[PDB]
Amino acid sequence: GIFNTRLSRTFGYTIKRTTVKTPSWAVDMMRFNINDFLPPGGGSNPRSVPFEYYRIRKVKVEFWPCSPITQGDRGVGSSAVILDDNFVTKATALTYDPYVNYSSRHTITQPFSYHSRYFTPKPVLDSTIDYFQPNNKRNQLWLRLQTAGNVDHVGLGTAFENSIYDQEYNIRVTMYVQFREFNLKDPPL
Amino acid sequence: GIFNTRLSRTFGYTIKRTTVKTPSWAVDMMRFNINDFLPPGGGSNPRSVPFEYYRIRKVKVEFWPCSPITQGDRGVGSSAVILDDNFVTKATALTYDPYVNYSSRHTITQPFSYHSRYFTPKPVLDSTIDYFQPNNKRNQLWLRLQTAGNVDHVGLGTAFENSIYDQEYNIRVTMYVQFREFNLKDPPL
Amino acid sequence: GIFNTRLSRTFGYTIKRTTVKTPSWAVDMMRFNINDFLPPGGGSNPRSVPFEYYRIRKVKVEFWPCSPITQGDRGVGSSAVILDDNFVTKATALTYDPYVNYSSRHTITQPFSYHSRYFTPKPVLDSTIDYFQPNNKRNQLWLRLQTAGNVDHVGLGTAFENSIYDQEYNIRVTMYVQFREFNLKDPPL
Amino acid sequence: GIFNTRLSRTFGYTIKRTTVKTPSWAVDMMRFNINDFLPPGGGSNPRSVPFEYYRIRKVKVEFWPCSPITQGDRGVGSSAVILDDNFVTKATALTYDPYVNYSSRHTITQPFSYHSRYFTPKPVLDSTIDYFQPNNKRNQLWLRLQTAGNVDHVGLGTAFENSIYDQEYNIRVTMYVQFREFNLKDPPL
Amino acid sequence: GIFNTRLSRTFGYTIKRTTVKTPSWAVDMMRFNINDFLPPGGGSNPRSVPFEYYRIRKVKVEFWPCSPITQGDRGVGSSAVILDDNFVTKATALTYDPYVNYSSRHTITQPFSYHSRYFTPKPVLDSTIDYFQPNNKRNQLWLRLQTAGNVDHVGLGTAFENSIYDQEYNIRVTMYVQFREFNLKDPPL
Amino acid sequence: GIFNTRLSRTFGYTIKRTTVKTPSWAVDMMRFNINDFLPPGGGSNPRSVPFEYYRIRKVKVEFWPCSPITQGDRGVGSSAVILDDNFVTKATALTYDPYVNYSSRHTITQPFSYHSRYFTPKPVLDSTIDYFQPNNKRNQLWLRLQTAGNVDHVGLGTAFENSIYDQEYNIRVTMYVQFREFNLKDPPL
Ligand SMILES: O=C(O)[C@@H]1O[C@@H](O[C@H]2[C@H](O)[C@@H](NS(=O)(=O)O)[C@@H](O)O[C@@H]2COS(=O)(=O)O)[C@H](OS(=O)(=O)O)[C@@H](O)[C@@H]1O[C@H]1O[C@H](COS(=O)(=O)O)[C@@H](O[C@@H]2O[C@@H](C(=O)O)[C@@H](O[C@H]3O[C@H](COS(=O)(=O)O)[C@@H](O)[C@H](O)[C@H]3NS(=O)(=O)O)[C@H](O)[C@H]2OS(=O)(=O)O)[C@H](O)[C@H]1NS(=O)(=O)O
Repeated sequence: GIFNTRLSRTFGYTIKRTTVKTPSWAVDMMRFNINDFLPPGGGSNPRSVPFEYYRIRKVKVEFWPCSPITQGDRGVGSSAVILDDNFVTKATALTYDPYVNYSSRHTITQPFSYHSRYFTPKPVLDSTIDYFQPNNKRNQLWLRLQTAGNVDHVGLGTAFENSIYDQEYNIRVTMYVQFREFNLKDPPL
Repeated sequence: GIFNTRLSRTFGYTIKRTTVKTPSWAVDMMRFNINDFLPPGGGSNPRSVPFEYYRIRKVKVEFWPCSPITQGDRGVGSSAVILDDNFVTKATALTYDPYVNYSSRHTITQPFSYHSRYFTPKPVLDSTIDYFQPNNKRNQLWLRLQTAGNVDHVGLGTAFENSIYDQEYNIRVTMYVQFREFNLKDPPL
Repeated sequence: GIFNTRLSRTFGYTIKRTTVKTPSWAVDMMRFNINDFLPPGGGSNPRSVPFEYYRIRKVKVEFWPCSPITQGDRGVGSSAVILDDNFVTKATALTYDPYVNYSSRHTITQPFSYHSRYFTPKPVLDSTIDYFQPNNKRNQLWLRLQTAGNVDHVGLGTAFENSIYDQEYNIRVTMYVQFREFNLKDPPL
Repeated sequence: GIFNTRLSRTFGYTIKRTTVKTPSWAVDMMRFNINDFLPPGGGSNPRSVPFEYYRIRKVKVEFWPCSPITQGDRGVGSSAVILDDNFVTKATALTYDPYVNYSSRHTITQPFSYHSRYFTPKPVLDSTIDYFQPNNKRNQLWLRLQTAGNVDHVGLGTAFENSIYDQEYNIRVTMYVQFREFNLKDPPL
Repeated sequence: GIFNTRLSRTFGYTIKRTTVKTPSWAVDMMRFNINDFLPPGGGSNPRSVPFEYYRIRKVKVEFWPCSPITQGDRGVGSSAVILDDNFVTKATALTYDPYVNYSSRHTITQPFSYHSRYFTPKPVLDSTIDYFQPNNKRNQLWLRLQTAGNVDHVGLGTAFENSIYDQEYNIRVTMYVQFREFNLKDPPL
Repeated sequence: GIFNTRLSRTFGYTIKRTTVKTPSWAVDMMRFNINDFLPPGGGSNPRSVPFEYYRIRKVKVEFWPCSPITQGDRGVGSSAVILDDNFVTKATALTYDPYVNYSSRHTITQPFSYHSRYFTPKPVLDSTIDYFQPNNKRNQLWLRLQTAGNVDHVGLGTAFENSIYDQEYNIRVTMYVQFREFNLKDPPL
């Protein structure tokens, strides 16, 4: 019983100002979990979408700027796809862009420019070995939609060039999911 | 955002015994409401299936017998489709089968025989005028999935021939519904 | 169990003379209810025609004159289709013809001439809102044949030029209906 | 104004037990009249189906058993079509099956088996001469739908083999009729 | 007598400022009535457009900004189509965008960006049941153009992200209507 | 914004009796103005049809008789088309029919006979020079729909033969007009 749908979530991210003169970059990570998109249900149905299995097909991360088009001290960054839960260490002012030479690098124009990334994440099945599957719609694993313990999906790391002014963003993540085995429970009343 | 699914519900019905010698029939009615198939949800989602609109496409009423194949004093009844909320009055021992000459009559062999009816019900929009639409999948009205006040659908009346022995049935109603406008709400936690 | 047929009825209508010199017109509406055409039945069958449902297809109004051809003080009037049960106000002698400019106007010669109209009426579901359907034979609704509470249909209003003489007509109505769901009941005797 | 419809009626028939050891048969007759299917009407319409003429096209006699499938002392009988109102004399325990060598004989398995007969009856126009028409849909006579004096149609005789146990049946006769000349009368009220 | 035309109306909407730091959204509703587009007439014609019936085909809601392109603290919202008169409750600072996961969601870039929505509304025939028709130009109901009591059409709800600065808009609603039955009345003078 | 419609108006005309023995004719004129067909509007809309420009395409003058078919002293007259506002002088009993030799003469049978004239009128732009355009639908001038000062259109003159009895007529003029530039004004309320 397949049901392809779309789930979204919005949150903020700010790159604080720095008095540093050099071009330094701010590094951070981004994971994706389905608990943040799918709330708990009620009653005999533990989740709000009554299905048993799921598998995330795609994610769309949108960096919607919060800064005016008149803001100066512009910069240039990079967003890369990291499917293994080993990101570059979080840094405030690093002397280089680590994600620049990555094959999945897209340039981030800053601060007042929109940046989208559309990709297929991978689940963290074993963080010790960090193995994942290649892209195959027919062979992608089905995970279970747990009650409160779903596994973290992974796949984006960023590097933003710091500035004299604060750079704020409203990040909207949209997960395109595919469920299976409609499992609604209908007790009496 | 269409989602065709199937919702079921099971309950009992008994035709008590009678010392009456004549062939008399027991008349009863059967309505269908979605509150009995779809429970209330939890939180910002008032229902367990997160959709706004619905329209019932078909219903399958199954009379599953509870009586052995050795039971005697067998009989013959009738099930008809009544799409207007004006049934023959409920009777214990009526001297005739009212639903026999109906164009939608199917014979009910009793007591140990299975009887199915598959039809398209109609909602009770105005019980004073009792108007309904003909069968058209493209023009069928969309109703709202209310929180605790959904409208009764209608469409089956029965007439069972009484017997010296009690005739029990387990009735399984299956509604084939079609929802629209996925409306999940995801507050923070 | 479809059954197309024809029903009719006859009654009188008169236009009393007026000493007024100006061209004045007399206004009156016309409703249509089935209880006037279909008497009650007898016994278990509340109506003489054993069906549950109906839906009117067409109506044919016939203004049969009662007057001679030699009558003078001839005039001219109009009739129009009105599907809301909010007609022009009834009037004796109005200084203009309200129904003249309506798109559904058919001229009326007076006093000794035949006049006919052939159209689709509509019912009165909600007199507050006064809504209905366009002409469609497939999507027309099915009403219930009540015992003593059928709904009034609508669809004609008139305007007759007054005169010095009394103008009397014999009005014949004819309905073309379509029943369904043969519902005869055969108790013993 | 033709209207083909279907009228039904249900009643009982029992073959009482006998201590006789031999194979004996119980003979009985079956006539069909429209008064038993069509009740009287009400008011100016003397009958409940407002038509003038009729002619019976077919009849379906169904012997629905009342006995369990575990009942022993089974037997074998015969049902024949007798279109002339001269049946074999009614007998309780006759030493042979009279209807066995009839060209219209169908075997009746007893007691827990269903038996149907579908045929075209004939009216009793003159019981002295006992003449009837062959089967012709285009040339079949139209009779009048009288008020309380309709003519008996004829066409089935049976022979049931007696048993130590009582053999009960619920007999459902269905007449497929064809009316003509819709004659509804609509007085005022 | 069909006449397709276009009626417009302009009004303001402001999202007041908030000292709240989090991303919160301001929720509001939008209904459409023809009294706000069609004024009352004069004399025997109760309305300024001399027709009897109407049905709204489409509506174009245009959010024309009032804010400069240099305004900061930008945001992202959502507009959805709600055809049933049960909107999300009006809120000043809600912790999430309720209309984000709706199938009819369009993103609203704020504050200095234009947003249009072009859709087919539905009338509020019964607010208790909240039923409406699917899109069909041939089967769309004709309503009556009342004098001062027309029914509210429905179909848009919004969610705007709050800001430190006031966000003003000039909203221009354009209804594309279709009238019927030209009913001009021409008394003497 | 073109809108072709039809506007009507009804009024009386009587040819009084004369004791004169000779055949004499009664001459009269007939002009057409849009103020007599289109009333004043209300509010910011000065007219009831909300358009700016107009041009009259055709006019249908219908002489509906008021006299019985038994009336004697019958006669013969003439109706001609006069597109220049210089009619034959109005006369009570003229010794000849002036409009008889006109190329646009149609015979008027009197008194109980219907007479129609269907033609294209012309406006009175300059009564001193009396110039008009030939018939061309594509090149016909657009006039302005003034508030209370529209220009008179012209085009019919008549000659009725007098009689011992009074000859009354109900004259129905129908103008087929074509408007342009829908100019509805919708202030607030
Ligand atoms: O059915 C009854 O409850 C009952 O009916 C009558 O008694 C007979 C039985 O019905 C009859 N059975 S059968 O079903 O016909 O087979 C039979 O057994 O004989 C009995 C006795 O008859 S006898 O006495 O004549 O011998 C009787 O009514 S009457 O015959 O009309 O007088 C009453 O006893 C009773 O009817 C009354 O109640 C119903 C149900 O409402 S409730 O009672 O409040 O629960 C009333 O229904 C009202 O109107 C409808 C409607 O017109 O659609 C609804 O109105 C809402 O929807 C419209 C829009 O409609 S639509 O266009 O979408 O289709 C809105 O525009 C309205 O604003 C809505 N109403 S509001 O917002 O609440 O105001 C709604 O169900 C209800 O609304 S309300 O009550 O008007 O508010 C019914 O009208 C009333 N009878 S009446 O006499 O007042 O007409």
